[PDB]
Amino acid sequence: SGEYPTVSEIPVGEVRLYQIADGVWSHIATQSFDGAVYPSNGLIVRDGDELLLIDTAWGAKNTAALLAEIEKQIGLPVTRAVSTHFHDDRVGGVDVLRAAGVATYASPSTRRLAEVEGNEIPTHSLEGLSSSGDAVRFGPVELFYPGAAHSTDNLVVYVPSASVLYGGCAIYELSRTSAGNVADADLAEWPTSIERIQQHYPEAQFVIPGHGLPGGLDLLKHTTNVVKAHTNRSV
Ligand SMILES: O=C(CSc1nnc(-c2ccccc2C(=O)O)[nH]1)Nc1nc2ccccc2s1
Ligand SMILES: [Cl-]
Ligand SMILES: [Cl-]
Ligand SMILES: [Cl-]
Ligand SMILES: [Zn+2]
Ligand SMILES: [Zn+2]
Ligand SMILES: [Zn+2]
Repeated sequence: SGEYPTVSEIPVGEVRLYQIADGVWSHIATQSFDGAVYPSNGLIVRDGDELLLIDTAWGAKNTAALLAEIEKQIGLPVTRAVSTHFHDDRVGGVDVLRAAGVATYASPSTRRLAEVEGNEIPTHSLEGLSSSGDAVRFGPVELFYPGAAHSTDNLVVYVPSASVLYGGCAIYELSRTSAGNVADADLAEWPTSIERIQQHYPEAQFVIPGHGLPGGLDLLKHTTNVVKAHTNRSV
C-alpha cells in the first residue's frame, strides 16, 4: 500500500478513499486535537448496487465530506453503516448519516456506552455479538466480537471475498509504538482478544488498523507487543 494516504497529506476536513479490492475501500480522514493531527480509517464494502459503511470519519464535518467523496468516486448509495465502538472516532458522524437516510447500526453495548458518554447513538441494534468469540454475518461482511481491548465493545469486521480484516482501534499500525487512547481499554484482556482475532481470521491478507497504515497479520503481534509494554510501564 505504498500509495496509502498518510496523515501529513490530508488536510483536516478532507477525506480520501483507497481501493483495496474489487468492491472494498478504506476511507481516510484527519483531525486535529490535543495538539496533534491524527488519521483515522474506516471501511466501505459494496453489496450489489449499494454500499455498507464501517465507521464514520471523525465528526459531522468530516463525515459529510466522506459522503461527498463516496458519491464522487463510487457513486452508489450508502444504505447501512456499522460503528465498531462507542467513541466519537467511530460514531461522531452518525447523525449526518441518519439525516442522509443511512440505517445506522451498533451492538447494544456500543449504543449503551455511547448514550452514557454523550455520543451519537446508532439507531439499530446488532444482535448476537455480546460474548467474546461471537460472529455474525452482515451483508457482505462478517462482524466479530473478540472481547475487550481498546474498549469493552470493540468489534472487528472481515470481508471474506477480499481477505480484508478491519481491526478498528483494537489494532495499531506499525508506526505506533506507544499506547494511544486507553482510557476505556481493558489492558489485561487486550492480548487475549487479539489472540481470538488471529485464531478466527488466520487467512487475512490485508489488515486495517483504526488509525494509520495497513499491513498484514503482523499488526496483531505488533499491537500485543505495544499493549504488553504499556502494561509493564506502570510503576
Ligand atoms: O474519539 C475520541 C476519543 S476515544 C478514541 N478512540 N480512538 C482514539 C484515537 C485517536 C487518535 C489516535 C489514536 C486513537 C486510538 O484508537 O488509540 N481516540 N476523540 C475524538 N476527538 C475528535 C475531535 C474532532 C472530531 C472527532 C473526534 S473523536
Ligand atoms: Cl469518545
Ligand atoms: Cl433506519
Ligand atoms: Cl432500516
Ligand atoms: Zn476509541
Ligand atoms: Zn431502519
Ligand atoms: Zn481510535
